[PDB]
Amino acid sequence: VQIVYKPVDLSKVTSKCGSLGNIHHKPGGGQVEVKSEKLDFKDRVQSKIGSLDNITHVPGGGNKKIETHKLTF
Amino acid sequence: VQIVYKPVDLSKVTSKCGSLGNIHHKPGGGQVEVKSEKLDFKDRVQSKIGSLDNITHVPGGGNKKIETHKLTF
Amino acid sequence: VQIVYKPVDLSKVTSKCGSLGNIHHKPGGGQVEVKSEKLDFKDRVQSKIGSLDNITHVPGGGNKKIETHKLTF
Amino acid sequence: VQIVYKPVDLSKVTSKCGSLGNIHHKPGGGQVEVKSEKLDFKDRVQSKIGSLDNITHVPGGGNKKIETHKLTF
Amino acid sequence: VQIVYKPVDLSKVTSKCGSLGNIHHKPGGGQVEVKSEKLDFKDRVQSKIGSLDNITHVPGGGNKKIETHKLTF
Amino acid sequence: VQIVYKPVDLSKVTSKCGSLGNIHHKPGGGQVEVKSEKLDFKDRVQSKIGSLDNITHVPGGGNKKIETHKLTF
Amino acid sequence: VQIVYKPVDLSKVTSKCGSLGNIHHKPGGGQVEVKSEKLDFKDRVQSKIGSLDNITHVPGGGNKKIETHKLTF
Amino acid sequence: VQIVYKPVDLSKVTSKCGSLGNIHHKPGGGQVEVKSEKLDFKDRVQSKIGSLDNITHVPGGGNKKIETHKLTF
Amino acid sequence: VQIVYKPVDLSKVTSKCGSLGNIHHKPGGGQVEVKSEKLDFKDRVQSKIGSLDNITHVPGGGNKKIETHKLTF
Amino acid sequence: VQIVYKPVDLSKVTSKCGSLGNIHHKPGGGQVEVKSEKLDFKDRVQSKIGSLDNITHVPGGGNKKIETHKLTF
Repeated sequence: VQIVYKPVDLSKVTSKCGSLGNIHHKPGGGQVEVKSEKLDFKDRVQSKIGSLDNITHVPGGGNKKIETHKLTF
Repeated sequence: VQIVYKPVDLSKVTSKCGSLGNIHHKPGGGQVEVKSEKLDFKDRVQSKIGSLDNITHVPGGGNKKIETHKLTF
Repeated sequence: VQIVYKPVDLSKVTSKCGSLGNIHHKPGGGQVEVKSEKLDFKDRVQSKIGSLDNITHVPGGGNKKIETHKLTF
Repeated sequence: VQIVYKPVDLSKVTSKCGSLGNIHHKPGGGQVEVKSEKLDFKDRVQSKIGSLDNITHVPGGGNKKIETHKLTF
Repeated sequence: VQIVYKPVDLSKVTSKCGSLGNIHHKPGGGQVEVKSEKLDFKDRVQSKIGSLDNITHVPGGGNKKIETHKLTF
Repeated sequence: VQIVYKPVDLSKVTSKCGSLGNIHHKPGGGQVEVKSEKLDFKDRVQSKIGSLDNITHVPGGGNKKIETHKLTF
Repeated sequence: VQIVYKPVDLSKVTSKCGSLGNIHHKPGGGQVEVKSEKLDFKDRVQSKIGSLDNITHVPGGGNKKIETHKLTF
Repeated sequence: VQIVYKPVDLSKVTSKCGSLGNIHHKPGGGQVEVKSEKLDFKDRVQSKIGSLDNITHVPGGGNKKIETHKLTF
Repeated sequence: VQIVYKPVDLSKVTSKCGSLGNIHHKPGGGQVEVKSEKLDFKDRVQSKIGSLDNITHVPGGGNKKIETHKLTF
Repeated sequence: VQIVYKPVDLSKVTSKCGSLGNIHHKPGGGQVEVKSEKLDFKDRVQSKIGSLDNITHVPGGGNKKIETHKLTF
């Protein structure tokens, strides 16, 4: 049994931008309420209860490259 | 048995942009309410209960490349 | 048994844009309410209960490339 | 048994745009209500209950390319 | 059994940006309240209860590259 | 006397090709026989005498652009 | 006398190729025989006498751009 | 007399190639025989007499750009 | 007399290649026989007599840029 | 007389290559026989007589840039 794994990657993910500009994030404040009582969490539990998130994300390029290789035998 | 795996990738994902411009995110605030009582979560549970999300995402290119390779035997 | 896997990819996903311009996201605030009582979640459960999402997404190109390879034997 | 897999891809997915222009997303706020009681979810359940989504998505090209390869034996 | 794993990667993820510009994050303050009583958490539990997050994230390029290799036998 | 020589060239010479295939150059061998006595070559003489050439030229595009610009007085 | 020589060149000579394949150059061998007595070469004489050439030239693009710019008085 | 020589060159000569493959240069051997008596070479004489060449040239792009700029009085 | 020689060059000569493969240079051996009596070479004579060359040239890009700039009075 | 010689060069000669592979240079051996009596070489004579060369040249890019700048009176 001979297995040869030799992929070749010369790719690119790119961007160019002159300027981004004026970005205004100004939401009115809101109200979030949760009236639960019992929260018993177990065994791989990911939980967000009752939240207010104000997020401004402005990268000067937010390019992503995800690459996965796998050889099993 | 001879297996040769040699894919070749010279591709590109790209963008160019002169400017983005003036971006205004100004939603009226809202109200979110949850009146649940028992939240027993277990064994691979992903949960978001009761939330208000104000998100501005303005990348100067948000290009993505996802590549997966897999050889089993 | 001889298996040769050698695909070739010289492709591109691209965009060009002069400017994006003035983008106004200004929804009236709304109201979201959930009156449930028991939420027992288990074994690979993905759940969003009671939410208000205000999202502005304005990438200067949001091009995507997804590529999957698989050889089994 | 000889198997040769060598597809060739020199394709492109592209766009050009002078400007996008003025985009106004201004829906009146609405009301969403759910009066359920028992939500027992299990074993690969994807669920969205009671939501209000205000989404503005304006990419400067949102071109996509999806490519899948598969060789079984 | 001979296994040769020699992938080659000469790729790049990059961005260029003239300036980002004036970014204004000025949300109205909101209110978040949780009225739960029992939070017994165990065995791999990730939890955020009752929060207000004001985040401004403005990298001068926030490009990411994630690469995974795996050979099993 | 005002001349102003300003030609503008924004041209392209291009090609795309999936595959160049199988090229087999297998001519039978031949014979070249040349008899002479006196070779008197003077003043910018260029010559090839008695020769045998087997040439395989297989470029992945052999595009050419040739230009001459001449201005005199 | 004002001349102003300012040609502008923004041209491209390009190619793309997936694969250059299988090139087989296998000519039979031949014979070259040259008989002479006197070779009198003077003043910029260039010559090739009695020769055998087997040439394989297989570039991954052999694109050329040649230009001449000449101004005289 | 004002000349002003200012040509502008923003050109590109480029290529992309996935793979250059399998190149087999296997000519049969040959014979070159040259007979002469007197070789009298004078004043810028360039010559090649009696030769056998086997050349394999396989560049990963053999792109060339050649230019000449000449101004005289 | 004012000359002003200011050519501007922002050009590129480039290439990309995944793999240069398998190059086999295996010519049969040959024979070169040269007979002469008198070789009288004078004044800038360049010569090659009686030779056999086997050359394999396989660069990972053999791109060239050649330029000449000449100004005279 | 004012000359002002100021050419500007911002050019690039470049290459990228994943792999240069397997290069096999295995020519059969040959023979070179040269007979002469008198070699009279004078005044800038350059010569190669009776030679056999086996050359393998495999650079990871063999890019060249050559330029000449000459100004005279």
